[PDB]
Amino acid sequence: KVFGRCELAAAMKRHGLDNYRGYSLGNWVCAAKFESNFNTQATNRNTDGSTDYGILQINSRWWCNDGRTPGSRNLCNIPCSALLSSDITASVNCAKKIVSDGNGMNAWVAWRNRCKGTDVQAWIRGCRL
Ligand SMILES: [Cl-]
Ligand SMILES: [Co+2]
Repeated sequence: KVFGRCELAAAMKRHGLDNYRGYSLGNWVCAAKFESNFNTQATNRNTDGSTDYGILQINSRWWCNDGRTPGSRNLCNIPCSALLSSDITASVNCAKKIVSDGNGMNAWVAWRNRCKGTDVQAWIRGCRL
């Protein structure tokens, strides 16, 4: 599923991401935009052999099991394919573990490089939340 911006913002709010660990909703929408272009089916292979999955490009080295990443820790205890669902629940639940791990949203390189320090409120402007 390719979400609309406001549609995604609303789904994220319902799943409790607004101000989760102090990160306002716009941060999460901005991260999803640049990681996946709001497409739940996005996959991208990394240089280390791991793969990133779904709307928030969650990695198979640490977070989910794709059966082809040796030494994967699967800390979200899920198959990576679960993260490609039109239902974002699994992605959101795993993202909450990731942002809690100590580096906050810096765990998402796209967020650090393209969202951090910008007017992220723009990402939810106009939306009926
Ligand atoms: Cl933080
Ligand atoms: Co990535």
